[PDB]
Amino acid sequence: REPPLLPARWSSAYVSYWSPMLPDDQLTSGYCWFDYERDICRIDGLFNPWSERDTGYRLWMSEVGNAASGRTWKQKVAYGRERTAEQLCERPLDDETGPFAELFLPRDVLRRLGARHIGRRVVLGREADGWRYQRPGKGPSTLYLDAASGTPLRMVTGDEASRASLRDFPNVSEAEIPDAVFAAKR
Amino acid sequence: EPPLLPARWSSAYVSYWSPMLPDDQLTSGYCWFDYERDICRIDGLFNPTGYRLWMSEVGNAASGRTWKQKVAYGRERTGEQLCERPLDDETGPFLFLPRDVLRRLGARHIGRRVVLGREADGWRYQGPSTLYLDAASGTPLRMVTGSRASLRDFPNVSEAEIPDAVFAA
Repeated sequence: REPPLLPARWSSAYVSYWSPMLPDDQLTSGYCWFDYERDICRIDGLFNPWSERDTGYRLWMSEVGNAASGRTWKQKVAYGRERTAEQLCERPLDDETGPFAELFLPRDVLRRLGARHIGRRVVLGREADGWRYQRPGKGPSTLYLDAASGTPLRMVTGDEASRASLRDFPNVSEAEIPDAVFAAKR
Repeated sequence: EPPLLPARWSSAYVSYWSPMLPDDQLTSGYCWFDYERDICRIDGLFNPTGYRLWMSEVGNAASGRTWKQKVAYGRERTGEQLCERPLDDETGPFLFLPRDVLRRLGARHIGRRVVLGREADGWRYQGPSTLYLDAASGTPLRMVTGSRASLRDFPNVSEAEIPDAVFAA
């Protein structure tokens, strides 16, 4: 009845997409690391969603967001289409730094946002508890955790019946994350 | 002689095609290579039926076997939705980049090309395939396999120790 905490540290491959899948929508993958003891996270992957229309390229990014220091660092690579007898050409962008307020998935998100248990469902071939909460003024979210281990399996941001982003975590590990993962330098 | 690859390295990767056809996918994931343990791992949407495949592969050259965890993402109509379905784990015969490729396959130093903002030594060797190494640190920057070719870029190689748990599968 009181939602659980997320694991103290976890990392996983992720798969990121949308419901419904609209023509422009992308299905992407990457890897992410969350260390709530250090209060730092890292996400590496093609950014989803990313407007190629507005920018002229598709972005690959590695972001290290340190909520303890309140700073983020982003390594960025642009992949643009070049008309040729068509090619993709990589173009590194400047690293970007700036402020960082909180981790993308806070360890206590279900407790602090008042999540309710919506039941159990099969997610990624596993028995999962579904925890539904409101992001105030923003919309609903549902986080699916493995029923036995309590590790994240699927984050749904929005409602699947109208428009939601989905992120799946197929191989969560609670192993120690070495300092170097969070070094925040290419 | 050509250089050896780093004893251990891991990196995000971005995979695509040259030329990029309209139905070609741009994908990303993460990979780890530890040649002392003779093992590698690669996690991402597979590049290149009714589904797109995410896979984590742990390829063990000390044993001669690869292990694959697989999740299928198929399209279903209702509009269109992805339907996630795990598949059986799979094993078979079996590194995608061995440590000694350049010196074992008599690679030829073509000039320095700038790859991912870095001066890169191009080493071409026997379709065919070609490996670009950072000319300073010796770390992989781009692998070109194959007039169609698969490209895989490595924007943030780290040479840090890789924990056992990474390869535990």
